Amino acid sequence: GGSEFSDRSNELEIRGKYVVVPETSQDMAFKCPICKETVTGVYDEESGEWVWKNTIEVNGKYFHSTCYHETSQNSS
Ligand SMILES: [Zn+2]
Repeated sequence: GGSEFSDRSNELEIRGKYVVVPETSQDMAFKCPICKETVTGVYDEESGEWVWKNTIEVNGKYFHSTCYHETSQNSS
C-alpha cells in the first residue's frame, strides 16, 4: 500500500516513459524497427510542447521503451 507510488510492478512504469518532440521534427514521427510501428507526438499543455509516449532514443536510433527493454544487452 504505497502513499503515491503504484504497487502494480515495473511493467506499467516502462510504458509511462516519454521524450519531448522538437519543433525541428519531421511531422512528429519515427518508426520502431522491432515491431515495425510508427510513433507520433502528443501535446503537453504545462510545458507548451509535444511528447513521444512510450519512446526511447539511443545512439541515433528510435524505439519503443517496452520494445527496447526486451532487447537491452547489459551486464557491466
Ligand atoms: Zn515497437
